[PDB]
Amino acid sequence: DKKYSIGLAIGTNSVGWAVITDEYKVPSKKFKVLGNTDRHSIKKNLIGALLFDSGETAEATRLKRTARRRYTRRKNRICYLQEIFSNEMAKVDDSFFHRLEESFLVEEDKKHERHPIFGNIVDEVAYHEKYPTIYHLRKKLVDSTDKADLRLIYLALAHMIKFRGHFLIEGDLNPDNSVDKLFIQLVQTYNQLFEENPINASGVDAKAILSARLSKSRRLENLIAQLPGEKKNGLFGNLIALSLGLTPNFKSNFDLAEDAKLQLSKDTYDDDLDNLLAQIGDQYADLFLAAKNLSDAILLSDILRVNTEITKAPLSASMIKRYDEHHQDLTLLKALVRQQLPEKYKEIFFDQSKNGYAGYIDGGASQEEFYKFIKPILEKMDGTEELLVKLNREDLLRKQRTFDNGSIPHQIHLGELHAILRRQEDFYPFLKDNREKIEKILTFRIPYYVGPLARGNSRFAWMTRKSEETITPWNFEEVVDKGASAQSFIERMTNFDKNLPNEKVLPKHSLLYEYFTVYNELTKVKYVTEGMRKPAFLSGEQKKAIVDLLFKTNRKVTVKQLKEDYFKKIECFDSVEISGVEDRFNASLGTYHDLLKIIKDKDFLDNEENEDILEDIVLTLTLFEDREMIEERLKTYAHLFDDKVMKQLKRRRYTGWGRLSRKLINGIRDKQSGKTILDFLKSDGFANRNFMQLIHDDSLTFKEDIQKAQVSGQDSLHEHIANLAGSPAIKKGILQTVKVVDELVKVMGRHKPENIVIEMAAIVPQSFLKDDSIDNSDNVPSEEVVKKTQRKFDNLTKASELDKAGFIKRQLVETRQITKHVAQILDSRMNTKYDENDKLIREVKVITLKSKLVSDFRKDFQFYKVREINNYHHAHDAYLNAVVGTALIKKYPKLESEFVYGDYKVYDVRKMIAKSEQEIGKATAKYFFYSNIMNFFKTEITLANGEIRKRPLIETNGETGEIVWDKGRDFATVRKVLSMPQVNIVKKTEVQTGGFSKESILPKRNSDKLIARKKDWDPKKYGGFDSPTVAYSVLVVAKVEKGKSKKLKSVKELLGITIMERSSFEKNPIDFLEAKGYKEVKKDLIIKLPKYSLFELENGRKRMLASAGELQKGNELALPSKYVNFLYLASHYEKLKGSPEDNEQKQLFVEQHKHYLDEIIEQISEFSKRVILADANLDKVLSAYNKHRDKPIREQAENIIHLFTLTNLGAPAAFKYFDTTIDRKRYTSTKEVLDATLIHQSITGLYETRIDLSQLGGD
RNA sequence: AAAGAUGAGACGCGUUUUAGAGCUAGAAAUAGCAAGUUAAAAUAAGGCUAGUCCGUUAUCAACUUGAAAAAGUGA
DNA sequence: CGTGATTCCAGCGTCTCATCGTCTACATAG
DNA sequence: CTATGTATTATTGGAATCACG
Ligand SMILES: [K+]
Ligand SMILES: [K+]
Ligand SMILES: [K+]
Ligand SMILES: [K+]
Ligand SMILES: [K+]
Ligand SMILES: [K+]
Ligand SMILES: [K+]
Ligand SMILES: [K+]
Ligand SMILES: [K+]
Ligand SMILES: [K+]
Repeated sequence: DKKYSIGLAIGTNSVGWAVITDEYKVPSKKFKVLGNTDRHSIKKNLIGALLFDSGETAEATRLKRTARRRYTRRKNRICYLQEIFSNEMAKVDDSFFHRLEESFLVEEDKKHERHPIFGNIVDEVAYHEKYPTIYHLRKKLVDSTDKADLRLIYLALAHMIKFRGHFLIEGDLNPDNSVDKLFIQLVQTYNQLFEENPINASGVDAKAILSARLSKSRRLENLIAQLPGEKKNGLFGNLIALSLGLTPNFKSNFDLAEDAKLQLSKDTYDDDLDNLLAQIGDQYADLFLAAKNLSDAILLSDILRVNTEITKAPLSASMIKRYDEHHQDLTLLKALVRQQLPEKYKEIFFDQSKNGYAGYIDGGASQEEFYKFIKPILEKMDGTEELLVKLNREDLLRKQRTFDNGSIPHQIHLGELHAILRRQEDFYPFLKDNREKIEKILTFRIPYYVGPLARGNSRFAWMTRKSEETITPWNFEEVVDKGASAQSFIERMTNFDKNLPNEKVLPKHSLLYEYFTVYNELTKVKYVTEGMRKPAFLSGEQKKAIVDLLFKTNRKVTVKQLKEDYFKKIECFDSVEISGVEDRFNASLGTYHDLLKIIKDKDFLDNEENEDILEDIVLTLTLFEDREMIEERLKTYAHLFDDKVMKQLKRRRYTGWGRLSRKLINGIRDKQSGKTILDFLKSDGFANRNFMQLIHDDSLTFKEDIQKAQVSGQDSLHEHIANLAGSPAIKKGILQTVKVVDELVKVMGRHKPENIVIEMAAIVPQSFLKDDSIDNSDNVPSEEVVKKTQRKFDNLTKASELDKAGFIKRQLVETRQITKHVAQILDSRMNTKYDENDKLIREVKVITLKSKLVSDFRKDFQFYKVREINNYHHAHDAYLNAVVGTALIKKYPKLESEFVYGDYKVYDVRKMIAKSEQEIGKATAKYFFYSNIMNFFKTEITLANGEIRKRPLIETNGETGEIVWDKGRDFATVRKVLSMPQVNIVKKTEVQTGGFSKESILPKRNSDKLIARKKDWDPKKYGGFDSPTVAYSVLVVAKVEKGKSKKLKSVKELLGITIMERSSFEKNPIDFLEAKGYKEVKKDLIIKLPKYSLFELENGRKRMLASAGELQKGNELALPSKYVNFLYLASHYEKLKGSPEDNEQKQLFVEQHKHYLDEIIEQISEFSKRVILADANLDKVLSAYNKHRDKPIREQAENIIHLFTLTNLGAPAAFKYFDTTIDRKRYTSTKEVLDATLIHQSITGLYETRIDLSQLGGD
């Protein structure tokens, strides 16, 4: 337990781990076995792999949460409507709302009459005859002037309020702006603005061209083609694009330097148009407004298919048109089918199982499915021409409520609602008094920047209230503080400072932040003239003069300006040499110049007084995006500026946030000096310390205060991992990796390893770079051959040394940053002590390897992997990672800085790359000359052609002399390790969480498996759910009554506690089980069993718990290494990137060892007979193997790779041997595992607790 | 620039039970014909903290001391 | 009654907002 | 190493049914 290394392979569903020693060998130990078994210890190799289900994202959970909120709020608005109608409805029908609430119940459970609207059969039939759909009643109430029944009024208004349409269009809308007329007026406006360049709209059918249901760009192409001499990218073309909904840029048409993209749907369009008009002039506003009108026209013409002058209800009229055409076409279709195809009539109009009209109306068939089913039937008959035209138009036998009604904006429903209220407020005073209340109920939306209207019990809410009361759609503006809420909406998701976790970060365009950047860059600027002797820092006076004379007069400050406008003008230097800045100063004072342009008061900007004002203004311009809220917030400073300045300030807006808070820049001060960070940046004697120096100076209290303020935690590992940027699945993997490393360190007596290697899921000679991609005579094809992608062409025509070092690095370094974070976590956990110079003592080196390294190693030295055989390949990948990484760092220690985490010296490879010498390059201190850091592993290397260079058997480090790779002794070690059959494969047991059951609301069925959707909704009458998800099973040992005599009988069985049942069972298990039917339960014998709990039965047969009523295969099939390599080589039969002679040798090995095939089959059968127990499936598999014995070896090997599904760990799965389909043999009973041996495994599986369940019993 | 991650506000369907008096013929399970497009209510059971809030992400071998939280146990 | 074999099946589309980090290249520092 | 700046797709448990003992 002294000197060892750990190799790790982190994945989305698995973490492979391995422990290696000095000689790249995997140790083995005797681990104690706890429990009541006859085995008290077991032998374990220190190598394995942890398997686990994928980590899920929160997307589905959030979508269901928002759906819940939307259903709640829709119910609430309907309740508001009923509350408004309460008293007058009670005067009309005291039980109308009651019946509308008990509509779902059956008549047995109904407390009032079964007819909802009128409470008697005659009036109900009369209403359904007079108004066949709700839209007929909507149109009638819109158009008629007669007094109407208050109940029908409520029904129409409630249908509109319950389903109100989208809110994607801002402002009011009317069918007055419905395509030819608005196109004509747009053309008139364009020709008015552009007299000299008029456009001809004659013969250009705008309605048909712009309303053809096709893509937008295609409609634009069609319309532009109708205008000769005009282009899609022209001004009129851009207007047609803006009207169609595309995003055109008017930067080319009006000759601009900024890119002003305009889209009508975006919320910024109001401000975007004002921006463009500030660049082009207000005389074009009319034009863009006409364009918007045209867009409205297109949308409304696509939605409304009726004349908008005959009725004020165009949408209801279009729905009634749908209904009438449906009626007529169904009559015609029934007649035609009765006449021509009479045998299909029953199938079409009575078989809900078929996708005919019967399955289209009463079955689950969709409109698309019905069209696909009935198109050939229409084609076979006569008189179906118009029906087929309507079918190909997706307009045949349509329903009123369909998937595309998502186009309807809330303005249309609101117009119809307002029309009804206008018509009926003449007869009902309460309607006239509450008209705006009802319209507000329909229109009101909680702004996205407000969030949930909570009162201190929602972790999602940030809204703040002006008064603490109930919030209604009518008092929202008075109770909710929209300003503070939209401030929090942004500040919840803004980063805090890395040094101060309690202080919000500054805006990026903050004057304080820009001063910080400028001064931090300016302190480190040095200058030398011919007179002076040494580089000199800029004093505080010099920095102040440079800031006042250059940064406050220019937007960008160049080094030429620093030399001429200051060192020459002020210091009177004719020649100055400036370092610390190359061509120009990266930092600049942009917001300073912007505000100087806007307010035109330099003394206001330079007075360190108005700062807090200016800062706040910039904050207001960044924090908020709504113009009205920006105005409301800047109203406090209105008295400081002119109203013109106030408007120009409103129009200015910024985006972006910095990395440092206001406190660190200017808040905290050094104790003895009393100066902030910016004060030291303005003047720090002759040291001119910068941010990093200041916060990391032990002679200042900045460092100590930063360490104190780091009281956000004292922080949890789960929190550090959770806060990382990445997918939740890889984060689950990282947490499992850290826990595995902790357990492995504890296994070695808390001894820390030497290294930890982590890996996360020939034109140019292969001696230089093993690039086998699309992009890929000596180094390159010779010049004579050249005479006879861009990177590909450059490498081909390159006919190096620096590119060789670049290859060395590209073959080596891991650019992915999540791996850097994993390395930092492991390193900070391992290395915690500091030396005499207070620098970290890296006892453990954390190495990061690319998967390409171990992949190439496997392919070069024939340690092939076959992922379909078993799960060992993860552990093998971890072991190979350990081996390759440790050997690689021992061979070339100078490359530490490239792949080992930590601040180390970056001495590079240009020195290590030898000269053109090869024979002396291996003797000199230059590390090596050939450009593959993986060449020292081979005994011979081939720079293409036939010139084979040779390497020694033993490879060592040149300087230290430590042996790094004995080619005679280490490859055999790797082979023996990869051949070990005992590998610790542990499937992470997990309690099942999530949705209670299957979301499908099933019909009524006489089955106890049905789950009531409400307490009182007996599923035998109302249907319900089935298929619950078992959170975990429970081993119960108790007695149940039996027979009519209720005699107690001892039992031992598995009860599946569902996710819905979990909290009730955990609150009191005894009462839960007794309610389930068990009596006298041994509470101490209750065993909780999560999914994938492991049992061992007879002859080593293992099973994992899939649920309380199903099991999964629990054994691994350890196939010998020779069969694995044979399967790899035989299944490929493709060029293995190796020399054609090596390919021929591998093909000859494949053909010489064909008998292996049979042996593999045998190896499967012996396994299945022992463990799988799928007699019919195994017999079918054997017959299929004997059937295709004449097939080529490659295809037989591929289908054997397929065969391994029968023996894999986990859930059974169907597979195929050629064309033979083997269905899954499932273990539909968990009765056996009640008497087997339960195995509780630690995360590595090295620690076990075995419980003989046969001991448990009530006799 | 997009992806992804996270949060917020909305829209449209889907599904369930009920209401849409089916008629005629026979001793009759039933048969023939007619009809079908719409609505109401629910949309995780529910919780208390009673909000126009929350309820499907993350985390979880065994054992021991343990209000609980945390550690400790085994070549 | 039970066990094995064999089917069958599983809520999903659309839009509007916002923030974050990925990702290399220099330069200053720890 | 770190901090700051400029530059689109299957899977697998529940449920039922049917043969067969
Ligand atoms: K979520
Ligand atoms: K959804
Ligand atoms: K609810
Ligand atoms: K889980
Ligand atoms: K849990
Ligand atoms: K929509
Ligand atoms: K909805
Ligand atoms: K008859
Ligand atoms: K659901
Ligand atoms: K486990």
